[PDB]
Amino acid sequence: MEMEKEFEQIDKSGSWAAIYQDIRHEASDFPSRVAKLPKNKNRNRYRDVSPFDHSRIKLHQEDNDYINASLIKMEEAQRSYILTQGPLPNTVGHFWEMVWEQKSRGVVMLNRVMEKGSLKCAQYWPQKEEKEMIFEDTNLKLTLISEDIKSYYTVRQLELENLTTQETREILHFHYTTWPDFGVPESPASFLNFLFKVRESGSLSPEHGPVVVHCSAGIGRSGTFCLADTCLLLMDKRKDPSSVDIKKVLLEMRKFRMGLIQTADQLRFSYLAVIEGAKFIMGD
Ligand SMILES: CC(C)C(=O)N1CCC(Cc2ccccc2)CC1
Repeated sequence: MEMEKEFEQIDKSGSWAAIYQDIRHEASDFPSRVAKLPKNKNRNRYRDVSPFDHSRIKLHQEDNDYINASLIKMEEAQRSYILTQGPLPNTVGHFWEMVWEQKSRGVVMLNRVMEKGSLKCAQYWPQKEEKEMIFEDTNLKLTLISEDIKSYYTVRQLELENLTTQETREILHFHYTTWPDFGVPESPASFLNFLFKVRESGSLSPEHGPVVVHCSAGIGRSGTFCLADTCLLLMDKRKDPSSVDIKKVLLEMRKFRMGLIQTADQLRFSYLAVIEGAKFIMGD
């Protein structure tokens, strides 16, 4: 059923909470035993948000391979994403180890470091060119190369150096800075513009490792970003765009990480973004 008509029928009937609860009830349940080991308690931001064992990203080291991060692999769309929590004071070195080992080109950040007067993630990148960061636990160096500040987002060029081999790579940091402290944006126009900028960079393309996407827990805003991207790509690839079922795509992505899309308002915003996005992917 054309999703724009499904949209107006849920709005007129006011049934967003009922649709959202049906997704919660049908969602996959897989074990997360590595996440719950006592040695990993200070590697998790939230006790109720864990990566499944089958899809978790492993760090390349014998001591402790654990990070709160999942590989979302979308077979028909031919896109992969890593979804992760905002880094903690003791996991900033793990975070950059993962970017290095997975060959990622881009990091997508959808939160501010402080929101609602509390810290939502560590200051994990350098703010000044001449003040680089060294992560001694994982043997990496990170330098700010340039910064472009726009009204709705900031793009940064970073240099990551593996101090063991003296190899360097360029990482692009895409920082969406205007998601409101409460609720969802009124219009999806700036979020879609932002997604279009990440795509244009090459960060989502198969010649690179998967993009790393985070917010505070790495399930809500992060879920909205990957769901909108995958839905718009499937509308481009298929003979009948109207066959793309956003609820079925979200349940497929929930096989790989729990809890993606945290509220009925986030679900409605995802529909809104895909609908308005479709009006240009179909030729405009
Ligand atoms: C100049 C033009 C090409 C442009 O900037 N956009 C972005 C916003 C909109 C929807 C959209 C579609 C796919 C991925 C992200 C956003 C239409 C295309």
